[PDB]
Amino acid sequence: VEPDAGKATWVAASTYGTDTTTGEEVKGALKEIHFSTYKLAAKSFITDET
Amino acid sequence: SSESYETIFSQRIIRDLQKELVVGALFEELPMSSKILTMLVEPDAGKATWVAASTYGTDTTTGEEVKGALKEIHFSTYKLAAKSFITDETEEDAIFSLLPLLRKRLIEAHAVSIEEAFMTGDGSGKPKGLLTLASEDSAKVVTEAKADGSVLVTAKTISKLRRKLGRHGLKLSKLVLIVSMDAYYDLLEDEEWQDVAQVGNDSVKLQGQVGRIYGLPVVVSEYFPAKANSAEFAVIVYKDNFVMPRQRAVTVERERQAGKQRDAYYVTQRVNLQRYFANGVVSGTYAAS
Amino acid sequence: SSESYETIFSQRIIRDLQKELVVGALFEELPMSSKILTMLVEPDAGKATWVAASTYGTDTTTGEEVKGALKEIHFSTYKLAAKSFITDETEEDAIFSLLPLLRKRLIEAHAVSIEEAFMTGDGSGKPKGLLTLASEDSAKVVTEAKADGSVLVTAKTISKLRRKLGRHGLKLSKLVLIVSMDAYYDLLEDEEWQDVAQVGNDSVKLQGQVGRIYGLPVVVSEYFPAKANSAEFAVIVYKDNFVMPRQRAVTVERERQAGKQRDAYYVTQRVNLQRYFANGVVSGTYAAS
Amino acid sequence: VEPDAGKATWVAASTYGTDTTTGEEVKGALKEIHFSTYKLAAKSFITDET
Repeated sequence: VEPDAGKATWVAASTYGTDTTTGEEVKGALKEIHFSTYKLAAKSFITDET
Repeated sequence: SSESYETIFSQRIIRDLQKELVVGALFEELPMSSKILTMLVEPDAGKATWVAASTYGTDTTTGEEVKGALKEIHFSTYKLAAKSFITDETEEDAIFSLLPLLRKRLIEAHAVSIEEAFMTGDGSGKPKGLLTLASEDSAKVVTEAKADGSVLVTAKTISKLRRKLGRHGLKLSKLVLIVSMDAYYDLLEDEEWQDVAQVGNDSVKLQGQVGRIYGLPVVVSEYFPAKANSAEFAVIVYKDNFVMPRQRAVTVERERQAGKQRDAYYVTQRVNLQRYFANGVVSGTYAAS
Repeated sequence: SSESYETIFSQRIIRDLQKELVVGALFEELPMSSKILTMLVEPDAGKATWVAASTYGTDTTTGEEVKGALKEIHFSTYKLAAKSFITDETEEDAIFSLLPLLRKRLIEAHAVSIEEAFMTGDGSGKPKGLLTLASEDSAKVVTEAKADGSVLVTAKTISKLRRKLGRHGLKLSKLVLIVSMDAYYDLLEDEEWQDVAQVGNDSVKLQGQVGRIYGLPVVVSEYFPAKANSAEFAVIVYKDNFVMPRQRAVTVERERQAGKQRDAYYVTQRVNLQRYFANGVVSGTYAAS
Repeated sequence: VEPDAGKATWVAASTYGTDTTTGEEVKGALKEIHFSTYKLAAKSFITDET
């Protein structure tokens, strides 16, 4: 996606709704936005045969 | 393929289910269906409904008499779209449970943008906004609290403008009040503080909003610009003033292409929220001056 | 269609929820079957109705004794109606939701002016008006206040008048108070609290009204004409002094014309304000003279 | 509507996508057009049931 950065949302549609400034305008954007993990992890050393 | 028509009733229904910001995001809602709901009516302004009608009756001043009325009581709408796709192009190596992972955030962006357009706003494309309303209402007579620092965090402000709108409407149903966080701490957990906002439920009892100042629940919601000058109040009765001609049941416009490394799910909303009468809201005031 | 018996119901239930204006009237609303109701009894404005009837049967003073109270106990209510009319042309658009959201205001402003009449009205077209009936009992006896130049009476007058219908009003069950909002600002937010004014919530207990002296719930405003020469107080035992005969359960008729494409409804009401005996409210003055 | 002036009744549709001078056009005009009608009084009666 584009970030939640810079907007300012619509002119709600008619003639030339802020048609001189601006457009897009800053960032914005498209980061892009990739994620995964670290397979996070735990372990418990104790005495287990007894 | 998804993202065209498979989860929509989903989004409208959860948007019903968090249309839920107790600040303006519920009001006097008209689930509308006309484009412009227009009428030319003359409500509670002028009459003198019945009067004795038997002897003399309306013969000198003034005829109309004053307002009136007319507006006309048009009710258009405002187009509250969003427009955030993601690229479904190669982001598709079996995801699909991203459809139960992606969404949600987007109507959150909707409703926050919706409220901040709602309380301050111009009528151009939004409705005209409620904090800006009090500005064009000048409902905002200063001073009553001294401008960030040694602020007389009282309620005689409140009482004065309370009967002033009780000159307008009546008293204590609802009468409401939206505050700042500066007014949140400035009239929560000060001393007295005030009339009543200790406790801050304040019972809770009623249908629901935090605080109750003789019937005035306390809305922070944090859109007042601080800097000593704004209101830090919103003295209005809700149940007089302003309705919501709320228009459309939302369809997303999950449009496919939009190609070359992208897709297109524009989203939507259409409501309107409209002044019912004359001057029925006050605020602050408290300003820098 | 609409403008029909189908929509008087959401036009008549407004009476049920807003006969409930706690601003000027509370009585035993008599449910009326006939119309010109009347009893012929002489109420107990002299009785004394046994010594036992004993070895003596009260033969000397007096012979009736005094009045009486043969008025005789008449009743004759009053038609009360605004003319209602909607845009009886434009909507063939089946809005309907409309006339809900359009009015509930006609019963209301109807009731607003109705209570302007109730507090203040010379008896015809209206029934009884309070300050007009107060304008015969010398309720506005001279004087108590000092003509809008720092007026000083606390509940001092209230103690005096409290004695003055400490006469056959007992105290504080019911016996209530209306003041003015000018009186709400010259006395509420005084320091007094003279037994109470401030804060007068004072729990908030059962139904009650805004502010309180001595237990008495308190209304203000408007329909009290200010101008220093007034009752800026209104004290009475409601229970003894005055009652509501109310006859006409609500009819509005949604016959059509009324030409020029805007048709005719009428918010008909026959209720009545009536009492019994003699002087039952003393209140003001409080003069400008 | 896209207004009378401002149009640009022709755009080139073979050359550049409105850049230099300029493609908007100039001023004006503007009024939010809307068409709700009015009634006119003329309703009459004459020497009627004669």
